[PDB]
Amino acid sequence: EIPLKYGATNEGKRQDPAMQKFRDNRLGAFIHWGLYAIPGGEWNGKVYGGAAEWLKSWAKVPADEWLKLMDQWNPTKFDAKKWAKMAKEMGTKYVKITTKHHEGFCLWPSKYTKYTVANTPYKRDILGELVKAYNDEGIDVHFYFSVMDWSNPDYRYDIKSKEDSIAFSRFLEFTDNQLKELATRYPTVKDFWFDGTWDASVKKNGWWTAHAEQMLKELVPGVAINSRLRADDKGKRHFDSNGRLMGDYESGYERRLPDPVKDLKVTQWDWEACMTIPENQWGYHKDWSLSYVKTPIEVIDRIVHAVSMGGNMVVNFGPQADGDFRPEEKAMATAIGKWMNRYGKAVYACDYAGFEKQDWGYYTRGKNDEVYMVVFNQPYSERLIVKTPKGITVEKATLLTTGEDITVVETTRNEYNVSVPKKNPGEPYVIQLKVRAA
Ligand SMILES: COc1ccc([C@@H]2N[C@@H](C)[C@@H](O)[C@H]2O)cc1
Repeated sequence: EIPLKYGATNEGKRQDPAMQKFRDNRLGAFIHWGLYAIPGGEWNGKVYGGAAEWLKSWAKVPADEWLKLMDQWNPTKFDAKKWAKMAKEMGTKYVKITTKHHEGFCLWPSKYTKYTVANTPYKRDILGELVKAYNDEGIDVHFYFSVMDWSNPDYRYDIKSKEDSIAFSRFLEFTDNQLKELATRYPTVKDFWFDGTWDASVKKNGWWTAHAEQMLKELVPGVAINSRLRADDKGKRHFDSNGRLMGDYESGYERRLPDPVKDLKVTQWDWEACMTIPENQWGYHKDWSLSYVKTPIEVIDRIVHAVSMGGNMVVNFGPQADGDFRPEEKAMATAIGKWMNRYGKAVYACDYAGFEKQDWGYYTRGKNDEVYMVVFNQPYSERLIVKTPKGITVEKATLLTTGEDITVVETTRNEYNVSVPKKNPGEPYVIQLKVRAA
């Protein structure tokens, strides 16, 4: 048992109302919007296949020159109420917003740097307007923040000297000032999601990560903080050197979700996956033909998969420079919202059901012991196998959308065949089980 000043703070899941709301939300959207939306992955006639929000790096653009993009920041089609409506229709319960990405351009009028929205033709506090607009739709708002900041010369990747070390303290101070500003200007914020905390400079200053979490929790009651912020005394990140989760929930599973058979350990803590629609574009990139683009059913599968394992899923959007959304993204949000509007009773406020995974899809459990079968792979057998845990029996099955009764047959001791519906629903669909325990 290694002793640590800056390791894990929670032991187990938070059960306060604010974390319960975080959890019960389940479905969110991510907004990556920044100066990178203007060049859209293209610099001086070259289209880069890398993530558009890292274009500064790929095209080796100097900061002075990258930040001059502020002169072009004027999203005349931007309308916060329209964004909030789109989110509401999609069925999202929260939105995570890049307040500042690695480039260091702030979407709120920070007084601690001139690289902000206030110094652009558009002038307006984009972040403030989104906060209000989402909140008026009853949508929670979470703040992405990049500690790594390519706009501030005090930033260091490592500390190799007194001069580094001095510069970096000033950088941490600046960072604290920005975070305080965010927390006080936008007091309805429910979460800070840190990024760009993997450099040796940050790993060598875990104390700062614990301080940042504490400071923010003091300023914003109930706020959630992600694991990626956090490094312990030994520089170990996400989980401390005793294997205990730091922050309030695990943030990962960006490429791959936990395996539904081998990774059941995740059910023991809150966690949240965030995904891109293309393979790896978060900011707006003009050419989506460069990588595979997920269809709505692929995305819905991922959303349900996360909830079936006690996790939230967040779907990313990279708005256009003009302040509108590209057609693929509007289509995606609409598809998802139609599906959520028929089947969201099996997503919202649901969790791990404790049933052995089957090939036809996923189980989720409702707040009142409902067990939902979410079918993504329709068996030619027309039989959906359900293997119950010891002492559990299935008393009824019902098609969620129509209420029709669905036949359940016991095949052996802890096992049933739940028939598919009389008419193929033609999309992923839900059957609700009434189950009874000894
Ligand atoms: C493997 O290196 C990285 C570094 C930064 C990222 C950033 N985290 C995502 C959520 C976006 O903000 C992306 O640019 C992704 C991968």
